[PDB]
Amino acid sequence: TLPPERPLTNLQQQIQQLVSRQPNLTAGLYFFNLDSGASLNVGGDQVFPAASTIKFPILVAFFKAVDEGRVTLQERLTMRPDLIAPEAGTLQYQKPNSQYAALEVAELMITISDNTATNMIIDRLGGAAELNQQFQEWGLENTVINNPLPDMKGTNTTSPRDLATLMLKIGQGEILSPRSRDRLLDIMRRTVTNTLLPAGLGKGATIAHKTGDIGIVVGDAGMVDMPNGQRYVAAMMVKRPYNDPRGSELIRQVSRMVYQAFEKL
Ligand SMILES: *C(=O)[C@@H](NC(=O)Cc1ccccc1)[C@@H]1N[C@@H](C(=O)O)C(C)(C)S1
Repeated sequence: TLPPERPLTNLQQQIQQLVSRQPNLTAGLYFFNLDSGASLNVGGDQVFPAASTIKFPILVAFFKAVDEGRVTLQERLTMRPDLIAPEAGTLQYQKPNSQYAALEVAELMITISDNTATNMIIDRLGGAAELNQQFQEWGLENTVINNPLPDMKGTNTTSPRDLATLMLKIGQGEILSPRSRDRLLDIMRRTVTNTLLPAGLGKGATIAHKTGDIGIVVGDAGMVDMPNGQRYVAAMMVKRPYNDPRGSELIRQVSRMVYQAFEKL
């Protein structure tokens, strides 16, 4: 049974003052404590370019198909010329029309944010329209795939609240089977990009999450277990001038602020 949302007004005001004083940054964030109900929403409902954070919803859709016998973990996926994308990933250096186990592809999509792997999954699951429908079914309202990855131009959309609320659902054991849930959380704890939200956590805390960076937007979303027994979900997105370190630093500062507040409470 999940407590009622209970906004920490004072922490929320502090965070609001911190984001608003940064010229040329536009930030949105949502945190929810599963034990206390403590919430923070500073622009958490606003729509952002998703960047790679969209790979987290695609992962859930993947495992949904597995659960429903529509995809198998071991079946061979083809890296067709038309699925090959630049930027992050290792699959792009392999021979065109070589093949990979579906689970290997799904893992690469998340752990190293492989854009080729991602377009292979989007294709395997029936395309952008099909996935968009699924996202709406889960209550994601502004989570929308418009173009293939890496989508440098920022056309694919989501919201901090969408990303956190899906993770809350998964955390509480909704949508996916037990086995698929536990696989997804394992995968999400082995990403190589841990410089945003995890950088604000204290010693011994763990986090399942997924980052995104297209230069003009940086973000991160997932779920934190604190050594005191507490759990919360977290999502933050920042619009910035191209590669501005201040955008990434802001995410660390807000992560730190929230983590420390929950230790006190
Ligand atoms: C998703 O946003 C992806 N971004 C890109 O491919 C563009 C890019 C930007 C900077 C360096 C390399 C590639 C992938 N996800 C982000 C992320 O998870 O933060 C990466 C930087 C890993 S690439």
